[PDB]
Parts: sequence; structure tokens; C-alpha cells
Amino acid sequence: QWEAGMSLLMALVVLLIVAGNVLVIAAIGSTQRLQTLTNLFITSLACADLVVGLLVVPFGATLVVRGTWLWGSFLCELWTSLDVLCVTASIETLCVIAIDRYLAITSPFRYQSLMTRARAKVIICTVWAISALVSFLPIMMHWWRDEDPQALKCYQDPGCCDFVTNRAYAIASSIISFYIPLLIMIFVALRVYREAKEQIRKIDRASKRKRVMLMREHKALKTLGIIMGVFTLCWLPFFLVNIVNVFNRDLVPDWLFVAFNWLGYANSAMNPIIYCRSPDFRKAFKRLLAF
Ligand SMILES: CC(C)(C)NC[C@H](O)COc1cccc2[nH]c(C#N)c(I)c12
Repeated sequence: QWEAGMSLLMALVVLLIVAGNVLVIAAIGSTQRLQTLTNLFITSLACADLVVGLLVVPFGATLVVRGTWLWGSFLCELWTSLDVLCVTASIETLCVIAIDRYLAITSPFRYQSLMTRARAKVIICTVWAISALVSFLPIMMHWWRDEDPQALKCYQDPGCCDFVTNRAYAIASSIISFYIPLLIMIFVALRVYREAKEQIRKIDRASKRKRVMLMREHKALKTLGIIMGVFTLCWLPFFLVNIVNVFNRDLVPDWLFVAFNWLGYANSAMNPIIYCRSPDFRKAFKRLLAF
């Protein structure tokens, strides 16, 4: 009856994710004070991370608990596609926010004259467009399938929903969906840690007006660096191992490959918790929870 002592932690984590992200969307949707530009991208994340809790985690939970896929050969690929999509759409939006805070911290004038709200919404959709094209289609077109006699065995089996992929895909799909966006995100997230350091460096002047607006605008930039940071810690392991197999299979235990995968799942619930650093958010979550 070990199944009962697991469905609790699983229903618990689904709760944290959903409740938490539904909260973050409401906090921004209600409070006009939280309806900033960057907080639109943050909304996108709250959605990607929500879809995970609502669909990706539930199904993925029954596959670990029962040890067998019970929802057919279709929902297998469909659940896989939503999974890959949500992770692609995330790293891309985090990569946007980096370039955003960069262009908004080095060209304050050009930024305001070019970056509106209706344009940033286009940006958000363009990201979800590329994410689908890149992750969703190649799966639908079965470019991931392997010719291995063992692999061909798992495709004809509806009860088996293992993501057995060839090595050509394994490499390209991980580069495109993760590594390239990650490197870009990291590089730019370091260029914004230098300018945001030189701004608080060449601040022996200013005032309790200009140092207060550099105390709020360095302070959010930290919360973003934490989001980008934690996210990397939860998904970089998984993708390192993912590549290891491409070079040398049977070197990493399958139980572990699933471990690091759930590590990256937990990352969806970690966001709303980190937003409690901001006084605004922290006050907005109390309004809704009826305190
Ligand atoms: C295997 C499964 C149970 C569904 N979990 C997949 C991960 O959530 C996401 O893994 C990825 C995310 C984004 C792009 C990716 N490319 C490849 C490959 N090869 C993977 I694995 C991958």
C-alpha cells in the first residue's frame, strides 16, 4: 500500500504549484501597482508553470506511481509535448527578461520610446510560437524515434511512455530548447550584474530620491537573478545527465534520470515562494488569502 503514501506528496506538490501560480497571476491581475512591464513576463512564467502542475505533473505522477502509462499512446506523445513545451517557453522568457532588464538599464530613453505594453505582449506570444515550433512539432513529426529494435518495442506499447530518443535529436533538441537560450540568458544576466553594479558604484552622489529608486530597482533585479538562478539549478542537472547518455548509456541509473527530472518539476512551485521577497507581492497575497 506504498501507493497511498506517495499520492499525498504528489497531490501536495500539485497544490503548491497551482495555488502558488494562480496566486501570482491574480496578484498582478488585480493590483495595478504590480502591472509593470517585467511583471508581464513574470505572468507568462506563472502560466507555463501552471500548465505543468495542471497537466504535466498529474499524468507524470501516475506513470511513476503505477509504473505504467495508462492513458494511451496518444496522450503519451501529447503529455510529452506539453512537457517539453513548458520547459522551452520558460528558459526563453527568462532569456527575454535578461535582455529586457539590460536594454532597460542601458538605454532608459530608447527603451521607453520602443517598449510598450502591446508590444511586450507580442514578444510573449512570439516566444510561445517559437517554443511550440521547436519542441511540439518535432515530436508530432516523430523525429525523436530511434530505429533500435528495443526502442521500436516501446512505441508499439501503449502502456510504455518512455522518451526513448535517437542521439541526433537528443543533442539538437537539448541545445535548441535549453543550452542556447541558457547561455544567452547567463551571459546577459552577467552584463546586467556589471551595469547594475556600476550604477550603485557611481552613486556617491544621487540623493534619498535617486538612491531610493536605485534601492528598489536593484532590489527587484535580485529577485530576478534568484528566479534565473534557482531555475538553472533545477534543470541543469537533468540536461547534463541527458547528454551523458548520448555519450555513454548505462552510466547513469534510470531512477536518477527520473530524479533530476522531478527536480525540474519542483521548480514550478518555487517561483511564488520567491516573490514573497517583494513587499508589494507579499502584501497582495494576503489580500486574496483572506487575512
Ligand atoms: C522525459 C520526460 C518524462 C517527458 N521529461 C522530459 C523533461 O521534462 C524535459 O526534457 C526536455 C525538455 C526540453 C527539451 C528536451 N529535449 C530533450 C531530448 N532529447 C529532452 I529529454 C528535453
